[PDB]
Amino acid sequence: RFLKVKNWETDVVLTDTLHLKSTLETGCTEHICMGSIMLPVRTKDQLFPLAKEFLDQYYSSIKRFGSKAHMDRLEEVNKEIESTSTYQLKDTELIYGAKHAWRNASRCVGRIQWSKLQVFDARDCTTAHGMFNYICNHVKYATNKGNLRSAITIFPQRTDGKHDFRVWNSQLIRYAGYKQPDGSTLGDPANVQFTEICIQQGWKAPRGRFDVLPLLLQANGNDPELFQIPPELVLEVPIRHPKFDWFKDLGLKWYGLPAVSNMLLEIGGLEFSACPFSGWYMGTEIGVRDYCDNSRYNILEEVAKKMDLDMRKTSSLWKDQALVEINIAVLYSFQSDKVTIVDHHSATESFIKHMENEYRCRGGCPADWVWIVPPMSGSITPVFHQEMLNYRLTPSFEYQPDPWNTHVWKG
Amino acid sequence: RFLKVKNWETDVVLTDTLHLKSTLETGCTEHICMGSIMLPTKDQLFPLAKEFLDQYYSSIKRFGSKAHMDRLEEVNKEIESTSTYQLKDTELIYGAKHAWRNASRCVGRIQWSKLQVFDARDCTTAHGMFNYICNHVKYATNKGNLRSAITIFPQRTDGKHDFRVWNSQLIRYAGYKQPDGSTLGDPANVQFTEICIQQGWKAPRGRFDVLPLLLQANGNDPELFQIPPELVLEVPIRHPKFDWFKDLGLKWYGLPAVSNMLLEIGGLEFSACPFSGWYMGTEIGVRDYCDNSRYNILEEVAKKMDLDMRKTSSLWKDQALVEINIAVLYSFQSDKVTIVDHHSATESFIKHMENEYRCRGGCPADWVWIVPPMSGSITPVFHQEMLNYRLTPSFEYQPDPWNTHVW
Ligand code: HEM
Ligand code: HEM
Ligand SMILES: Nc1ccc2ccc(CCNCCc3cccc(F)c3)cc2n1
Ligand SMILES: Nc1ccc2ccc(CCNCCc3cccc(F)c3)cc2n1
Ligand SMILES: C[C@H](O)[C@H](O)[C@H]1CNc2nc(N)[nH]c(=O)c2N1
Ligand SMILES: C[C@H](O)[C@H](O)[C@H]1CNc2nc(N)[nH]c(=O)c2N1
Ligand SMILES: [Zn+2]
Repeated sequence: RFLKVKNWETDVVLTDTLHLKSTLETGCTEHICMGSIMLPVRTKDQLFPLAKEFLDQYYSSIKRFGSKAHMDRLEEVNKEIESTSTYQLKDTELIYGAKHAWRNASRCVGRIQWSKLQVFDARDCTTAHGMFNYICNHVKYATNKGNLRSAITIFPQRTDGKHDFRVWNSQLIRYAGYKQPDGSTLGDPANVQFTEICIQQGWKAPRGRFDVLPLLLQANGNDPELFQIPPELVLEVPIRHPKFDWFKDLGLKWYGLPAVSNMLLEIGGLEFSACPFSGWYMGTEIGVRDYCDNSRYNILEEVAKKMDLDMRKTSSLWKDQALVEINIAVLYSFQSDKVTIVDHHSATESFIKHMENEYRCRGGCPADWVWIVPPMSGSITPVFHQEMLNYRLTPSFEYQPDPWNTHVWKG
Repeated sequence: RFLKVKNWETDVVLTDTLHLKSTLETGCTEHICMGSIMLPTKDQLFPLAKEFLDQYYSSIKRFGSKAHMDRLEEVNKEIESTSTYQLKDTELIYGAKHAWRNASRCVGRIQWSKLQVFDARDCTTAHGMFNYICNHVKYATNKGNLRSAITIFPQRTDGKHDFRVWNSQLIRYAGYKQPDGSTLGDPANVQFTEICIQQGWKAPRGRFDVLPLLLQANGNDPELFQIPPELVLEVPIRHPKFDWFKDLGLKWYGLPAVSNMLLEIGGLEFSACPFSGWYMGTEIGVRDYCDNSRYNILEEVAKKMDLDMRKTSSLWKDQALVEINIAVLYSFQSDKVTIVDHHSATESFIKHMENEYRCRGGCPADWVWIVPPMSGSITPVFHQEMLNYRLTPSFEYQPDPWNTHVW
């Protein structure tokens, strides 16, 4: 069975067959759509089938399906699963793995870049100090002095679920949040809980509005350890505006490297619970969400006051005007300091080109419209008008529980 | 079984049970989500009729009363003989208000129970339908103080006798192709406009020409009618700060009145059921004005604002977009014509979801349609999880009458 999707601006219609290769469940049924819900030890039994499916896909992509090398690899992986209950990916399969997980990530608008992903193999790592070293290199290579390069570092895969590697941070670079006694928050409200776990673990907090958190790193199931990232490795950008001189006086900055460190990477049934990855920013992530979400830095009012808009009635659209101002400032500041960034018009146009290409070369592109459409100016980007089909392929990036809720403490 | 929805901005959590009363299907499967697809006999009629009367009687608190079982027998007999049945007035008003209540794509449902229902089931001809339509337009316009209403024509019987309004809205601007190659007026309505011209309409061929009504009674060829211009309230679009904005020569009409949907109540199909409320600002300023396939005026405005249009990253579109919408709101408010902004309408809708969760056990909502087409994340709906499901009575799409009719 085939499925068509229509772009309602261009009337271009595309035919999906890729959805047939999908297994994992979406969460919806014929009677209910869960398209807007934010969230979606494995046994030897369930493992060979998963490995086989992955190797069939790997060997197809390199035009060696059914080859002698294909059959021997399958034989060898099966022998390794029965003897040891798990197996080890070759380098090449890992690289292929990590690339396909990004390519398969239906909420990522940046997937046109999926095949340029520098993969660092940290599976020989055994200790939290080793993890810190691997993370510094990643950050140094990814940043590349403002000319960002996508990368991912992959720590040993899960074994019995009791020896897991985890990065306790949600991103490698993120600002502290502190709840004050009077109920206000200083710094970033999204990071208060984690900030508190750093303090308790012995971090001496500076207590400002923009303090880069320390790394909290768990090797082999052991209690996690604190490490400060060398500041010379943390590239940060002061935010100013090209026309409004008072903007600089709001004291805002952001860091340049967005580096998600809390997802789980699944490849051929193997689970990599520590797999930090990095790209570069679309401007709306910082300007709309980080700065203007009511539950984050929430600077809308302060900016509107300084612009002197009519804040007495919402129908003045003062909120909408202040928001476009902040986003202009964000992009202006990055471009001036020569730090890679993409605006939402350019990223969405890329994405539609990527999606057509994928329907042609691959037979489909899973895409999550709720996440792909940008959080400002949605209908003037071409993604608003594109029908999209969302389904789950592997390899994949998955959510996982916060480590502080599951970890057994040693003391 | 019972499902939770969380608001990520405020952490309010609501539990949904109403979905277990869903009848129709979504288009999704647990393998594929279809959230973003725009559109996905005597035997059948009795369960449908029964379902409907069951919730009607329970709503007025007489479920399983003499009166309940009485009506159930009665409609049961009428189906068995006539192979259809007629709704009582009160059931008809209940059905229509609930079709709005259940419209998961509608952000304006906090108003659902203030709907004026006009019963036109005694209508027989296109002139009759015209008369009902003007009464509806004048009542709902109310000289700028807008009132929700729906007018209900006779229900489908054999499908060769259908009542239909061929317009997609009762008030819509014409669209013409040109020698030039591109489009004067509204591109959305280029097709319908030629059916009118190929019908007899003399078009003024302007940018903002109110379309004639094309009305079909009992399956006959449809007939043109001009709406008295005195019943068409229109707003000149000016800006509270930019003097040159008035010289763009833009206007829009006060009354949004969708006329091409099908109302389904207790298995009965009402294929002509035009209804109207009032605008959210973004429908005109974001979609009608700035869609690439619509009036598409973003560059013309950006220009007049002397913004740097050299690269996408100056956010000149975003800048021009805001100014346009400020002007729509300003104009409607200055001319005393009811309008709602996206901040206000979404804050209401969150209040409505809350009400519905506690009084009904849920509220079907379609996030893709409820989040406004500008500034999504600074509105509270953006952060609200929503469950989408299909309840009846309902409004449904139906195919264009020109693809189906015979001359
Ligand atoms: C190269 C520049 C990139 C850009 C501009 C980009 C853009 C984005 C954006 C804007 C989002 C939504 C984020 C949000 O609203 O919170 C996203 C989601 C995501 N992207 Fe990317 N992306 C990039 C690179 C990458 C890389 C290198 C990977 C992994 C190798 C990745 C995997 C994902 C995943 C897994 C999600 C979904 C996250 C979730 O469900 O919470 N992306 N992408
Ligand atoms: C009173 C003021 C009202 C407001 C502000 C309002 C708001 C809206 C908006 C903004 C949309 C999406 C529009 C679009 O993007 O095309 C919509 C969809 C809809 N509303 Fe309303 N609404 C109102 C009254 C009504 C009434 C009176 C009814 C019927 C009694 C109704 C039924 C619907 C339906 C069926 C849809 C979805 C149509 C589709 O799937 O194409 N609404 N509403
Ligand atoms: N620019 C980029 C590049 C890669 C990315 C990869 C992943 C992400 C997503 C990280 N954000 C998670 C935020 C979240 C999600 C779900 C619930 C929450 F409370 C918070 C953003 C990215 N941005
Ligand atoms: N302000 C209001 C009030 C009631 C409304 C009732 C319905 C509507 C939207 C109806 N339009 C259908 C749009 C559509 C759908 C599918 C294909 C298309 F080309 C166009 C808008 C409303 N706006
Ligand atoms: C409730 C809702 O699904 C949730 O707020 C989503 C909406 N769309 C999103 N889209 C992106 N890119 N990022 C997000 O964090 C969200 N949040
Ligand atoms: C492809 C996508 O489903 C389509 O553009 C939808 C998106 N969301 C929408 N939301 C509203 N309110 N109105 C619309 O017409 C649309 N169009
Ligand atoms: Zn779905």
